Amino acid sequence: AASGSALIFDEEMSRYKLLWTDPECEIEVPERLTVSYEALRTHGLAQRCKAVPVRQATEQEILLAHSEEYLEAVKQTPGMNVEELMAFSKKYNAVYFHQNIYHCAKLAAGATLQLVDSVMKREVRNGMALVRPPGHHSQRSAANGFCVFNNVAFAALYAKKNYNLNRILIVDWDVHHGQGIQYCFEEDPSVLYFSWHRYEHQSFWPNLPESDYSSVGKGKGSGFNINLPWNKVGMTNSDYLAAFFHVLLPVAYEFDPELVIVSAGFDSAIGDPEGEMCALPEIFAHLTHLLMPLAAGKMCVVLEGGYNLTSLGQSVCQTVHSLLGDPTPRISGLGTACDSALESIQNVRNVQSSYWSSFKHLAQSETDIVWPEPLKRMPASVRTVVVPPPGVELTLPKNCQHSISESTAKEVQRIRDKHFDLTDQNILRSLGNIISVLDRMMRSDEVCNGCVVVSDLSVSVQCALQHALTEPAERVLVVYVGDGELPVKTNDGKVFLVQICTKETEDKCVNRLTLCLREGESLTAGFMQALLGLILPVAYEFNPALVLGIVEETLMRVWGHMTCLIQGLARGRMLTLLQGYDKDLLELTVSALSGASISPLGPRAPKPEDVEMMEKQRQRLQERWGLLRCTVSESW
Ligand SMILES: CN(CCCCC(=O)NO)CC(=O)Nc1ccccc1
Ligand SMILES: [K+]
Ligand SMILES: [K+]
Ligand code: NA
Ligand SMILES: [Zn+2]
Repeated sequence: AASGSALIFDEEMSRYKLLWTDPECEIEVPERLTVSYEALRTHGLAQRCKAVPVRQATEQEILLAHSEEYLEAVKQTPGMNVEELMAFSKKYNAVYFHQNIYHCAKLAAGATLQLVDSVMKREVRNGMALVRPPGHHSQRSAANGFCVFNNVAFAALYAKKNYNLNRILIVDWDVHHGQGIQYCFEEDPSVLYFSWHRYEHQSFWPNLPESDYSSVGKGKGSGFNINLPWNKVGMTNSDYLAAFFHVLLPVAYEFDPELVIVSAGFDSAIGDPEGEMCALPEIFAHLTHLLMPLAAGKMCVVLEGGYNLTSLGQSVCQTVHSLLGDPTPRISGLGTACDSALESIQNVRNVQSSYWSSFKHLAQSETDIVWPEPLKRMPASVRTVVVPPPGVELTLPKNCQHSISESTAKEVQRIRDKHFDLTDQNILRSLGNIISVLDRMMRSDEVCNGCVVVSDLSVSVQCALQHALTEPAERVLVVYVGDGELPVKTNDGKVFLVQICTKETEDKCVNRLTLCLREGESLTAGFMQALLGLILPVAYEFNPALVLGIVEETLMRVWGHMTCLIQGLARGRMLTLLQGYDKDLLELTVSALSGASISPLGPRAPKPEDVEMMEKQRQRLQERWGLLRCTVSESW
């Protein structure tokens, strides 16, 4: 399977710039590229990427998305002097031309196609192209908003033609609406376009009625265009994550794309003079991470906008970190989206309810700026430690490793004499393994997570949790697949328990989420719905310092997706206890913990009984855990 991350960049794309006075355009500078690449080099990230050369897009490739008339007109601009270039730029809205911009536009487009080929040929797992000019505003026959050719539309049209793909997801998290992309795939159900964007009730550029939530696509493409307008500035991490948990991800995982292309504009980050949003650069680590389980990780990130040279460098690094599989930074202070965002979210969910399973239950009655600089992100020496039963020798990925010191063994004796009387010398071993793994996970950046196979749940769970709480881990999220009660107390604020069980048990307080899922062929859709719409919002707001997974011995081809997505919490520090040996479940768990590619789910819809149970959970929990909200609260 594929390894590595491509970084596609060329200094030539910084060799065009604005040549006359224009306050509309003067923010789009060559230094955006140089500052972004230099930030990647300073933090050692560029050196870990496969450098893939830029190339020119050919004429035939440009004609995939643009008209011969527009290409011919642009092809004349290298021969133009300044007067002529200004007169040519004035034919379009918010865009400037330069003797070298046609050359650079073919390089920006060619670089994107290079990234698509490297990913689709399995030469790398994923990658990023740092390109100028940006593309998502350009149209069949027009330059627009600093864009000459539509780099990302190219990429999806090219991937359709040369790899025969049927489903491509485009995620445009730039702060501006990519109307060029929307127009290009308006009638095409093979390409799902999602865009969030500053809108302010159509008063923000480009001021288009069709940038509103009601544009769902046309014809056979209805439902495959999703616009989420931001009608106030100052949107926060909570707003962005609410958008992902309650709009984008439910749709994306049901769509099941074969390739993901990101229109990655970082003018949606704090400090940007165009976006005026308040999301931290660290949010882009999670926006990347939450999409990586799609399409077996095949993700092409393509630079669009981003104008504060400082938030720009930091957000680029946070994205590349996540592409390389580095641990995600903890996001603190999360809660409800603001009222304006919740209104946008609820409106798009309602209009989209005719088209998407996750929303379908809504249709019927049944129903000078400063911020803290980001902390260093370090890949662990060994990422995953594994402790299979005694004498079970398995083949581990190159970043995994097998499992007891004198200190540790003394601790198990101390613990045994006080609380357990237990003498099963192999349980005593597993308790020594839990403590040894937890110590490596929490003490240093040497190990990031681990899996231990165990026999007795009660003593194992109690030692794992109680030893984590005194590391100290101020907060521990427990995720338990099985029935019965655990030795886990959620009375203080230090533990949240997610339990996936078979018998409907009354959940009584708000530090527990109990999911009784009706057994059947519907189970995979229901679990994914619960994961994106309930489990992830609560976990992210809780912000644990450790995740503890627990599976009792008494099917779940969802485990790999959960293990991957749940590593967005606690800097990826997850300990999984598997009760009993299962070769396949242990291989799957270790593979996902180690950062390997997740195999797609393919195909659908879940039981109304399960949707009703999940929404009852949301109603029961969203007053305490506001990130669960996907409607505006009713005021007294
Ligand atoms: C920035 N332009 C076009 C946006 C495309 C950039 C992007 O990132 N697209 O993805 C709008 C504008 O009119 N700005 C403006 C005008 C006068 C004084 C100050 C600012
Ligand atoms: K956008
Ligand atoms: K579409
Ligand atoms: Na103009
Ligand atoms: Zn933008």
